[PDB]
Amino acid sequence: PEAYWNREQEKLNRQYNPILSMNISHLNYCEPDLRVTSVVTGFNNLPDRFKDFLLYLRCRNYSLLIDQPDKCAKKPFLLLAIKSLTPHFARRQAIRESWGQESNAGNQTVVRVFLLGQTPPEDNHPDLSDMLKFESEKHQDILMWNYRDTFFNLSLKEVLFLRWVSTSCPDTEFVFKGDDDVFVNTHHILNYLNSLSKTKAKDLFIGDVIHNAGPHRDKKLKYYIPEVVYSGLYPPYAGGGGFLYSGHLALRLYHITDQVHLYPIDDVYTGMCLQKLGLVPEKHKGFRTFDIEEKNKNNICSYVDLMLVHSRKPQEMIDIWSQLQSAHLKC
Ligand SMILES: *[C@@H]1O[C@H](CO)[C@@H](O[C@@H]2O[C@H](CO)[C@@H](O[C@@H]3O[C@H](CO[C@H]4O[C@H](CO)[C@@H](O)[C@H](O)[C@@H]4O)[C@@H](O)[C@H](O[C@H]4O[C@H](CO)[C@@H](O)[C@H](O)[C@@H]4O)[C@@H]3O)[C@H](O)[C@H]2NC(C)=O)[C@H](O)[C@H]1NC(C)=O
Ligand SMILES: CC(=O)N[C@H]1[C@@H](OP(=O)(O)OP(=O)(O)OC[C@H]2O[C@@H](n3ccc(=O)[nH]c3=O)[C@H](O)[C@@H]2O)O[C@H](CO)[C@@H](O)[C@@H]1O
Ligand SMILES: *[C@@H]1O[C@H](CO)[C@@H](O)[C@H](O)[C@H]1NC(C)=O
Ligand SMILES: [Cl-]
Ligand SMILES: [Mg+2]
Ligand SMILES: [Mg+2]
Repeated sequence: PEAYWNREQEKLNRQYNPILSMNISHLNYCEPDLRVTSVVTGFNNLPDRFKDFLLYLRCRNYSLLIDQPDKCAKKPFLLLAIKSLTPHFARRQAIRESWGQESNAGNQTVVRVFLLGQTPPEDNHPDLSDMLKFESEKHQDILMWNYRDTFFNLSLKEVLFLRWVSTSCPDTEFVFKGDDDVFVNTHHILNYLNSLSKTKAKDLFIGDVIHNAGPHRDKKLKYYIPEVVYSGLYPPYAGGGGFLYSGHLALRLYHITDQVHLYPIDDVYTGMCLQKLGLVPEKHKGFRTFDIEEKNKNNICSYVDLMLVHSRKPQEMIDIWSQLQSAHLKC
């Protein structure tokens, strides 16, 4: 293949599969990979996010600057992992007070971590480090790694989080991973998990699954991908707004990430890893990555049988959660 990602991924396959038989690491090489500037046609005219992505593609051994090593001291039933950016204090606090509160009903432990990278001064971010330290010491739910938190590094956020699950939470029965702008019906998720056989729970992966998609080639769009970078269709994948999977599958996914090069779209990368495990993510009608109908937004009963809705402001999560607590008396 002439697209760079497909070509490098093909070399990874030959390295991990002897059946294809007939030098720098791809995991901890953290100097700029200068070979790309001549191998990728038109490299110097690509947007800077693609330049950074290609140059540092082969580095993924980043360290935890803020950890919660005992977050899973009690074996969790459901681990909530929410991707967030440093300045999103209102979003995280609204999630703590509403659908992301830690609980222990029925001795089914629900624990919560927020997943952050760094917002460094070199990239003109305001210094909010003291506020973040304050928030971490009070709420103890912040995991932070030492890489530039950007959209094109979100698949790195996924791999580093899966590494944390494998080292610090390998016994969690289920994992929900989602965004910090979605409302999640945590009560409905728990009822769904308790209705699953152990056979079905073992390789659980459900979400708003997209089939037969491909890279957008419109340079003006958010998910634009040049043809010199990737070619062909995307594997099936759940919309990143939120998906639900078992801890057992989380450990298998982490192991397989070594065999898949990082990709600028994080939920596509998780689909590539599922495909390499021989699994297909399962569409579930309760995942509304594109919101619900206008008139239904006002009726709390529209939320009783949903898993999540995208998107919702901090104030809206709290209002929906509060009304939802008495929805069994009204719907
Ligand atoms: C995902 O997250 C990772 C981890 O944070 C990011 O990786 C970092 O990327 C930055 C670039 O954004 C890297 O910083 C750059 O390093 C270049 C190479 O530095 C080496 O080589 C020079 C020259 O030999 C040495 O001087 C240097 O000490 C290193 O040995 C620098 O050349 C860059 O300089 C830039 O900034 C200066 C101003 O400070 C300008 O004047 C320059 O012209 C130039 O623009 C820059 O410092 C950094 O090394 C990466 N870190 C790691 C750990 O890999 C990814 O970028 C990020 N990916 C995405 C897509 O966001
Ligand atoms: C509903 C839905 O399908 N959302 C997906 C969409 O994001 P979307 O288009 O919804 O854009 P958002 O601003 O909501 O960001 C998505 C999520 O990633 C977090 N975030 C964003 C930027 C960043 O640098 N670091 C960070 O952690 C946000 O806090 C947020 O939780 O495309 C992203 C990939 O590009 C996916 O990861 C998102 O799951
Ligand atoms: C990753 O490991 C390599 C090899 O030991 C090392 O040179 C590099 O500095 C590491 N990267 C980070 C971000 O620690
Ligand atoms: Cl916010
Ligand atoms: Mg650059
Ligand atoms: Mg969003």
